Amino acid sequence: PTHLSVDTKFKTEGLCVDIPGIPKDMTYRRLISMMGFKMNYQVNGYPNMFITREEAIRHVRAWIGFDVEGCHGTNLPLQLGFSTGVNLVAVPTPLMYKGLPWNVVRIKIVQMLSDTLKNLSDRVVFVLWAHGFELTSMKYFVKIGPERTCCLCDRRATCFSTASDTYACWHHSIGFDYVYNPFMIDVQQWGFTGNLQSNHDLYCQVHGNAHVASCDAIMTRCLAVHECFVKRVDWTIEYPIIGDELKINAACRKVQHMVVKAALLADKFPVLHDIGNPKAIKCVPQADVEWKFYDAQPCSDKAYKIEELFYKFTDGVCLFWNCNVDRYPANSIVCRFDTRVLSNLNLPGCDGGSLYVNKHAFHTPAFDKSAFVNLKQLPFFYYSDSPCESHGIDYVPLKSATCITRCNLGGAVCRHHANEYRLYLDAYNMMISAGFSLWVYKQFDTYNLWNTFT
Ligand SMILES: NS(=O)(=O)c1ccccc1OC(F)F
Ligand SMILES: NS(=O)(=O)c1ccccc1OC(F)F
Ligand SMILES: NS(=O)(=O)c1ccccc1OC(F)F
Ligand SMILES: [Zn+2]
Ligand SMILES: [Zn+2]
Ligand SMILES: [Zn+2]
Repeated sequence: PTHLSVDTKFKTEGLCVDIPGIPKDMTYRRLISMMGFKMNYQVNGYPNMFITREEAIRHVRAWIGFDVEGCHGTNLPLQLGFSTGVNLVAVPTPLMYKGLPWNVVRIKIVQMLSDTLKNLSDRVVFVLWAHGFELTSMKYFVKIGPERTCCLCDRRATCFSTASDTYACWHHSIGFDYVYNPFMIDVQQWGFTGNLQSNHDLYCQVHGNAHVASCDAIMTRCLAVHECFVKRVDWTIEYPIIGDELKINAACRKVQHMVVKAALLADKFPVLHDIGNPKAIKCVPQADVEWKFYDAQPCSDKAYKIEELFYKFTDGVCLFWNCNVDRYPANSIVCRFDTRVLSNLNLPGCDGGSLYVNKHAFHTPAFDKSAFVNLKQLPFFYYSDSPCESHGIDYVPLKSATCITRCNLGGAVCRHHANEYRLYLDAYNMMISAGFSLWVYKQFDTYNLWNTFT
C-alpha cells in the first residue's frame, strides 16, 4: 500500500468544458498519455505523475497551487498562475506579466519554483482544481523519466536543461528550462460539489477571486490545506529537519522554564493550572506549587472558547503554552504562535491561519490581538539564583538592566552568569524570530525579582 495506481479511475466531469468529448471512463495511465507524456513500463521510482492524499500530506512543503486560464491552446494565449502570487502569460505565436513565448516562460517557471522550494523540499507537488488547460499546458514546461540525481550534488533532480542535456536539484537548476518529475494532485477528485470558489469560501474569508489564475491557484492550495490539516489532523506524521527546528525547540523549553520559574518566585501563586498539550511535563519541577494539568490538543480550526475549556482557575496562575483560546483570563502566562511570521517552517494556511511544520505539522488559527486584552507583553529579562562560579565561556563584561543575578545586583556580573545571559538572550531572540509571542498578567513586575535574594 504505497503509490497511486496508474490504473486508478479519474473523474473527468471537471475537465469536459476545456476538453469537450473526453471519456467518462479514464485512469491516470490514459490521462498521462492524453497530456502528452510516455510512462514506459519503468519501475525507476516515478510510478505516476499523480500521488495519493497521504503522499501529498507527507510533502505539504512542496505544494504550489497551479492554474491556467485561456485569455482568448494553439488558437490562444494562456495565463499560468501559481500560489506564489505569480501570473505568466505564454503565447504560442498580484504580479501580472504581459505575453511572452514558452522558451522564456519555462526559464521563469524553473527560477521561481527553485527559489520558492530549494530550502523547503526535494520536489514540487502542483496542487490543481483541474478543468483541463492546466493538464494540457504541462508538456510545454515538464519532462518525466527515471528518478535521477543532480549533476552538481547528491540531491534528487527536479529540473532538466535541453541546452546542456543535464539534470539539477532546486539549488543547481540555474538557467534550466524544464521542471523534471513534478508531482500533482487534483483536489476535484476528492468528491466536492460546485466550483472552487464556493468550496474555498465555506472555510476562508481571507482570499478573494480577482478572476486571475494565481487567485484560483491560491484558493486551490488553501482548500487542500483545509481538507488535509484543518478538518483532518494527523500528528503521527514526522517531517524532515530543513532549518533551525532543534534550536527553536530547546529555546522554547528554556524561555518556558525561565518565565514560569520567575512568575512563581515574584508572585508566589499557590496553584498553577497548566492548560494544553496532554503530554506536557512540569517546566519548573522544583517550584513550591500545586501543579494541575488540563488536557487540550492543538485547535487547528478556531481558537478554543475559554467558556468551554472551563466548564477555580481564578485561583493562582493559568499557563497556556501554545494553547490558543479566544480570550485569556487576566491571571495567565501565555505563549501564542504569531501566524503572520515569514519563515521556511511556517507555510501560508487557511482563513489567515498558518501551517507551522516543525517535526509535526500544526495548522494554527489566525493571530488575534484582542485575545490578549486582559494581559500585557512579557518584558525581556534573564533571572538566575544559581551560584556564580565558572567551573569547566568567553569574557567581555556585559551591561544590563535585564541580567537579574546576585552578581549584577552587586554591580559585577560573574563569568558563568554573563555567558548564560548571552545564551538566554540568543534563545529568546531565536524563539521570537520564529514567530512566538509571550504575554503575562498586568501585575507582573521585574523589580520584584531583585528581592528574591536576601
Ligand atoms: N477545565 S475544567 O476542569 O473546568 C473541565 C473542562 C471540561 C470537562 C470537565 C472539566 O472539569 C470538570 F470535569 F471537573
Ligand atoms: N496576578 S493576577 O492576574 O492573578 C491578579 C488579578 C487581580 C488581583 C490580583 C492579582 O494578583 C496579582 F498580585 F498578581
Ligand atoms: N523593573 S526594573 O527597574 O528592574 C528594570 C528597568 C529597566 C529594564 C529592565 C528592568 O527590569 C529588570 F528587572 F529586568
Ligand atoms: Zn544539486
Ligand atoms: Zn483561503
Ligand atoms: Zn553571578
